[PDB]
Amino acid sequence: MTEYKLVVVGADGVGKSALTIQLIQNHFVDEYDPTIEDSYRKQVVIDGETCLLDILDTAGQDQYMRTAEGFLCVFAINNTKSFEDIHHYREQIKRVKDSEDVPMVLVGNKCDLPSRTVDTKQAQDLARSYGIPFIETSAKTRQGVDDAFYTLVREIRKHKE
Amino acid sequence: TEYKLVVVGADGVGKSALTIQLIQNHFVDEYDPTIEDSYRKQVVIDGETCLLDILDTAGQEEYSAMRDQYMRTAEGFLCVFAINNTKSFEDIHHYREQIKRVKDSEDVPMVLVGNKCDLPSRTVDTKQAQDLARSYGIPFIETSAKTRQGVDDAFYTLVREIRKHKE
Ligand SMILES: Nc1nc2c(ncn2[C@@H]2O[C@H](COP(=O)(O)OP(=O)(O)O)[C@@H](O)[C@H]2O)c(=O)[nH]1
Ligand SMILES: Nc1nc2c(ncn2[C@@H]2O[C@H](COP(=O)(O)OP(=O)(O)O)[C@@H](O)[C@H]2O)c(=O)[nH]1
Ligand SMILES: [Cl-]
Ligand SMILES: [Cl-]
Ligand SMILES: [Mg+2]
Ligand SMILES: [Mg+2]
Ligand code: NA
Repeated sequence: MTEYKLVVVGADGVGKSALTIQLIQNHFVDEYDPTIEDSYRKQVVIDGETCLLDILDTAGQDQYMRTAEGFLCVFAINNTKSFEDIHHYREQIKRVKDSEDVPMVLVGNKCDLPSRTVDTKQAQDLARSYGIPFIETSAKTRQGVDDAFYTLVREIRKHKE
Repeated sequence: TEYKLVVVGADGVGKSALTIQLIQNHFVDEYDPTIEDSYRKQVVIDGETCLLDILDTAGQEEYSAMRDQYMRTAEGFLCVFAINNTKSFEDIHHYREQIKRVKDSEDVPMVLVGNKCDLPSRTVDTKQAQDLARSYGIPFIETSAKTRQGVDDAFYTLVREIRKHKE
């Protein structure tokens, strides 16, 4: 069965662990140790194809990063600094993958929050700069959560051929 | 405000890991199964600074200067099973019944905890526990001592049940 190796990267506190646990256990985790980096597997159905998602939830202190096929690059919309940090993440990815075409999705998490400091336009301009999709999500409400992971899986499928 | 909390449950469910996690904010891999002790922590709950005193049970077959006077002063109980341990779950009724008797009451502030929710080998599903917890009319919270998931939720919910019971 087709196993996808997905990595979630981003500044700490943007919701990398909440996003993953949401997809895995379908619950919003209020508290999750920021230091715990781990892999989680889930069988999903994406476009009528069943597959196994292997997700590395990074805590950012390399079997996975060498075999990884797709990246979620996560900022929080209430956290300008995390957004500023995105370029750092993009650059590390292009290196660990020695390529300029790595399947990648820009994720703006915490979209249930009213205190936005990063607008959709800013992030679409970044995502267009990279030529990747932008998806707005909330780990707490499930907004765009499947869309983010499934859009990455769809990017991988294009890249495989 | 001091809250006197007791953690009860079968051997191996993570009573000591849960407590140490709340107290010292780290996951203890090994803790002597036989050590029953009280741990104090100043926390802020709902804007209220409060001293949480926690009696971590080990089913002491010896003397415990605390449980002797703890069970007489105790205000709130965590009833802990592990989700990968059907037997520990089956044991919950035993614990609930023993509590009502040591406290000679039908209204003891109490929370049902399903620990080691980080494990994929679950033998007790959310519904079974919510049905047990509803039978007792208490909250169910799923936790992992290892990831901190729901740990503050469990303890803070118990403190909130106590506050309701006090008035
Ligand atoms: N309101 C809200 N809080 C979120 C969201 N995602 C994560 N959080 C919270 O933000 C905090 C940090 O998230 P966490 O997943 O631990 O961050 P990480 O370092 O990227 O793994 C926690 O208190 C989460 O519950 C979200 O979409 N909405
Ligand atoms: N995976 C997992 N293991 C846990 C968790 N809590 C405790 N453990 C382990 O389970 C065992 C029993 O935990 P302990 O706190 O000593 O249990 P007690 O006998 O109820 O006091 C130890 O190996 C702990 O490391 C948890 O949340 N997740
Ligand atoms: Cl690097
Ligand atoms: Cl496209
Ligand atoms: Mg995390
Ligand atoms: Mg113990
Ligand atoms: Na077991």
